[PDB]
Amino acid sequence: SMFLPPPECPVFEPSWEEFADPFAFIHKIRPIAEQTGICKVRPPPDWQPPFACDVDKLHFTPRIQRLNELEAQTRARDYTLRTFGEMADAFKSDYFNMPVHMVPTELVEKEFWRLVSTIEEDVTVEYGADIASKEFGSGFPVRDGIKLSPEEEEYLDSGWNLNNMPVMEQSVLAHITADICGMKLPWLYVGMCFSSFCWHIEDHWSYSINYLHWGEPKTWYGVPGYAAEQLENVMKKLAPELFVDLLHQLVTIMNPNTLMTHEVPVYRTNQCAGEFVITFPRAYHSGFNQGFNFAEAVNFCTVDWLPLGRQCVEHYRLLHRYCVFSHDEMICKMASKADVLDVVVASTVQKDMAIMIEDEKALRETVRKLGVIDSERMDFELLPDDERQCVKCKTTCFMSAISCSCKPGLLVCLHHVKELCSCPPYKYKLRYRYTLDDLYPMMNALKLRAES
Ligand SMILES: [Mn+2]
Ligand SMILES: [Mn+2]
Ligand SMILES: [Zn+2]
Ligand SMILES: [Zn+2]
Repeated sequence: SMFLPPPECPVFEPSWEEFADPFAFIHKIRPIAEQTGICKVRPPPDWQPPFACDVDKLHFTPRIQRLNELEAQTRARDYTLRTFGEMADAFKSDYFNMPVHMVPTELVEKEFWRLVSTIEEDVTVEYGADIASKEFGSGFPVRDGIKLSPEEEEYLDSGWNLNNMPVMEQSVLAHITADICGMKLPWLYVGMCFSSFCWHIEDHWSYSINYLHWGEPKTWYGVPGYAAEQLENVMKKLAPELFVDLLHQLVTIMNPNTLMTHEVPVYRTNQCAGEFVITFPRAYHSGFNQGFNFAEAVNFCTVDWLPLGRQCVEHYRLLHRYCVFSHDEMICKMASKADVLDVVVASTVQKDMAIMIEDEKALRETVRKLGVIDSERMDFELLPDDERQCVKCKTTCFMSAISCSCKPGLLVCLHHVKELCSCPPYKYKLRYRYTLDDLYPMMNALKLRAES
């Protein structure tokens, strides 16, 4: 068996004027949508980006998936989009003994939840998942030195074209210098019946926007950001192995009815072709594909997200989880470009920078009281990430760190001064990006930009 479908998530149908700016629209819907974690966006009827691709020239190697509930999963032949589709269609039609399009969505959903819970069933599927590249590019029009049709030119500069969304001025991941390919570049998902995505949240508690270009629906389950710890507590009791590198993170499939039984609010939707799904910061989400389909997704960060981004990095520290990027480095990068930032962006960055400076000042005073006296300026941004992670908590260091000549190349963040080595702290060196005197003018530049 029995499945009680969770209540439906909000569906928005913006007008052209509302649709015109994705960021102003996401800000408008946020009070409603953040209460459900996920929402669906139906674009104006006439917004129809052209989808064109050669099914024989598009190649990928899919991931094999064993459909088992509470079974740990990490975050196989080569197929063309054509041969994958043939396999995907034969699979669904043989599973149900029905034409591929006559299978009710409610039936596929009930069946998915039955098959993941039954030990006797050994059903395996395949899923295509990867970043856009020369072998398999974006489903949206992109500028290329091929000639595009006026229908493609129309959607080239759209804020809803997922290639543009990250590099817009209302976004904050945009300004990031560091190569963070997994968080700025769109991901492409080629689905089949029952291929799925386990319960998870985005890196740095970012938003995600997901578009279904074509094919059969994608079924989603979402949990609001406020219920994140409640969901984790439920998952700790039932699947403890999941909790006990970044490319080694464990996720699992769990029936939304189990979460609902433990008072976790869960919402669902069937995302159809031509619709967007938006996930909000720290909103847990999972789902599965109803059949052969093609989706494109990207992470993004608004001004509203900046304080949550800081809370996230603090949470990663307590967990000893790796960061994708340094949040402080991003803030300081934007402060160094204050003259060209959007005024609302400059105002929000300035508020986060005031918190960063005050926390940094307290941390530096604390390490000085531990007897760390020597200091030297260090350009942290020049170091590869693997060269500037705290030995204890794995945080990406930017503002400051402690080193000892006895452990060359090793760093601790300022919370973990006692975790570096057994030398007395007078042997340590405080490595810092900026003095407090360099930071106050950077914050003033933001204030002047915001006050204009
Ligand atoms: Mn099973
Ligand atoms: Mn996701
Ligand atoms: Zn640390
Ligand atoms: Zn030492």
